[PDB]
Amino acid sequence: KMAFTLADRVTEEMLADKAALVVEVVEENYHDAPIVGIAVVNEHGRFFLRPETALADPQFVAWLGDETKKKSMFDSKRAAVALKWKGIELCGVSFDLLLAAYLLDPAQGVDDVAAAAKMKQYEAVRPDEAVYGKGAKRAVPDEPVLAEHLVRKAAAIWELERPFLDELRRNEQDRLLVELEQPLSSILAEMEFAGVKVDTKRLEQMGKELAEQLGTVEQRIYELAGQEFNINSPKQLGVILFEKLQLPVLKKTKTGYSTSADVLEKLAPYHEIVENILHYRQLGKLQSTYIEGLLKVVRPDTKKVHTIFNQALTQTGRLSSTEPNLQNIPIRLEEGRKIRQAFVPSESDWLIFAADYSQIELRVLAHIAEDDNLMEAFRRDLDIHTKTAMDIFQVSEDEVTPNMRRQAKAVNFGIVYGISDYGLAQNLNISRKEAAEFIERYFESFPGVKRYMENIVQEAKQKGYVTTLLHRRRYLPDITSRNFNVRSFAERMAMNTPIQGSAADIIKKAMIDLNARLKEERLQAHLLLQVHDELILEAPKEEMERLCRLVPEVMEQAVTLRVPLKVDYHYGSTWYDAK
DNA sequence: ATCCGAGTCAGG
DNA sequence: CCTGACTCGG
Ligand SMILES: Nc1nc2c(ncn2[C@H]2C[C@H](O)[C@@H](COP(=O)(O)OP(=O)(O)OP(=O)(O)O)O2)c(=O)[nH]1
Ligand SMILES: [Ca+2]
Ligand SMILES: [Ca+2]
Repeated sequence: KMAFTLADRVTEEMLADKAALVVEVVEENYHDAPIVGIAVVNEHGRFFLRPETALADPQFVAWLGDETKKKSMFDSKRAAVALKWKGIELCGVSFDLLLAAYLLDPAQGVDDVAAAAKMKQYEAVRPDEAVYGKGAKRAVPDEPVLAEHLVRKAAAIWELERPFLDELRRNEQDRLLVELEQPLSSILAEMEFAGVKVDTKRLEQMGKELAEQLGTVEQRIYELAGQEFNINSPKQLGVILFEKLQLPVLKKTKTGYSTSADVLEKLAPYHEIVENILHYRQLGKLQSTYIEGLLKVVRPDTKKVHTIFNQALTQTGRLSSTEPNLQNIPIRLEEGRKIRQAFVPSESDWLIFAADYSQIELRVLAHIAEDDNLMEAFRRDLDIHTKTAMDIFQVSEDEVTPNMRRQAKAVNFGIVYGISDYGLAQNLNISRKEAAEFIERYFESFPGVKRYMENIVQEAKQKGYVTTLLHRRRYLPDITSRNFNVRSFAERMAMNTPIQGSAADIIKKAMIDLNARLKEERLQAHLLLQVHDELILEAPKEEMERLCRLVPEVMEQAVTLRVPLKVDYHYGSTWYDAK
C-alpha cells in the first residue's frame, strides 16, 4: 500500500504548474461516459479527488483549462473528450505517456501505464485488467482500491516522464512526440467531439429497399441450392457448393475450402448460384454494417456519430477509426457510395468539403527511392497509371486500352509493398507467369524501385529496424528468421513501412499546419475526418472559395520532397457530393 | 454464458 | 502490405 492524501475538497497546492494528472474513464468508449476518479501528483504531494466534487470547482476547472499549468498524462485525448462532454476544457498537456511508448515501440501495443512501465523497469503499478477484468468481467471497484490505483499510475507518469523522453531524444524522436503527435492528439480530440451528422431517414429508406432486395436473392439462392442453409456460415456454404452441387475447389483456406469473392468470380461460369451468392454478400454487407451498423449508433438527440481515432495502435503510423469506423464507408461500387449521401453538415447552409493527396504513397516511394523515371513522371504531372501501362507494354499515350490500365493500376497498388506474383495474380485474375512478367517489366522500367527494395531489406538487417520521413521506428526481428514466408512478410514490412509511414507522418502534419491557419484566419471551418490520405472538413457555404486554395496549399506544402505532392478538392451538400 | 479465431470484405 | 465490423462456431 502506498500513501497519498485522500482529498474531500480542493486545496490550491494541487494547482502547481507541473503535475502528473490522471482522469479515469473506465468506459471502453470514452464518448460521454462517467469519469470515475482523478489523481494528481506534484511537488506538493499526491492527491485523490472524487469527480463529483472536483468537477464542480471553479478553482479546479480553471486550473484544467490553463495552458500555463503543465500536466503529464496517459492518453490525454481520453480525458479531453470525456471532459469536453462535460463542457470542461483541458489544456497544457506537455507529455502524453501513451504517445511516447507508442513511438518507442508500437509493437508492444501499450494499452495502459503498466505496459508503459515494463518498458522502463518500473513495476509499482498494476495493469487495468487486474483491477477491472476482461469482458462482462470489467467492473468499477470500490474507492479504497480505486484511489490506490489511480495514484500509483499518476505516480508512475511523474516518474517515467524523463526516462521516456531521454530514450526518445536518443532515438531521435523528441520532435515527433512534441511537435507532431501531441499537437495532433488535441486536434483529433476536437474532431471526435464535433462528430458528423447523419441523415437517419435516408439511411432508413436504403435499408428498407435492401431487405426487400435481400429477401429476393435469399429465396433464389435457396431455390437453386436445392435447400435452406445459413448462407453466412461459409463452412455451411462450401458444403452446398463443393459437395451437394459438385463444383471445382480452386482456392483453399487453412481450415477447409474457400469462398472468398476471388474464387467466386472464377466459379461464376460453372453454375448460376455463384453470382447470386456474390450479390447476396454485397447487399448484406451494406445493410449489416452501413445501415443497421451506423443507425445503431447515431446519437438520438443531435443525430451525429462520434468516432474514436486511435492515434496509437497501428504498426506503421496510420490512425484507425473505431465504433464506428468512418475510414471504410463505401466508395468503390456506385451503388455502395450512395451511403455517403447520409453524411450531412451539422449546420444549415454549410457544406462538406473534402480534399486528398493524389498517389501520396507512390510519390513517397519516388522520393525515398530516388528513381529518376518515377520522379520525372510526377514532376511533369503525367497520369502515373498511364505512364506505368506504357512502360510495362512499351506502348503509346493512346495505345493504352482500358484493360492495360486496370492492370498497371494493380501493380502500383502492390509495388508499394513488394507484391508477390502469386498475390498480384489473384487481384488481377491472371496467370502468375504474367503477374511477374509485369513485375519484371516494372522493375527494369523503374530500377530505382529495385535498389530501394534491395537496400531497405539490408538496412533492416543492419539496424534491426526501419524508419520514416519523420523518424518513426519499426523493429522487425523476423527479418532474419529461418523461415521463408516469415522472412518474406518481414521483408515487405521492411520496405512498405517507410512508405505507409511517411504518407501518414505527412498528413498528420498537414492537419496541424491546417488547424494552425484556420485559427489565424479566424475561419469557421474545422476538420471532421481523416481517411489515411484525405481530409474532410465542414464549413459555411461562403467559405469554399478560400478552402479551395487554403486546404490544398497547406496540404501540398506540409513537407518538401523530390516530387511535388498533388491534392484534389471537391465540395457538395453531402459527402457523396464531394467526390 | 463467454472468449478468441478465423473468414470475409469495406477502405487506405 | 495497414486496419475494422460482422459473422459463425470451436
Ligand atoms: N492498397 C490499395 N488501395 C486501393 C486499391 N484500390 C483503390 N485503392 C485506394 C488507394 C488510393 O488512396 C485511392 C485512390 O483512388 P483510386 O483507386 O480511384 O485511384 P486514383 O484516383 O489515384 O486513380 P484514377 O484517377 O481513379 O485512375 O484508392 C487497392 O487495390 N489496394
Ligand atoms: Ca482520381
Ligand atoms: Ca482515397
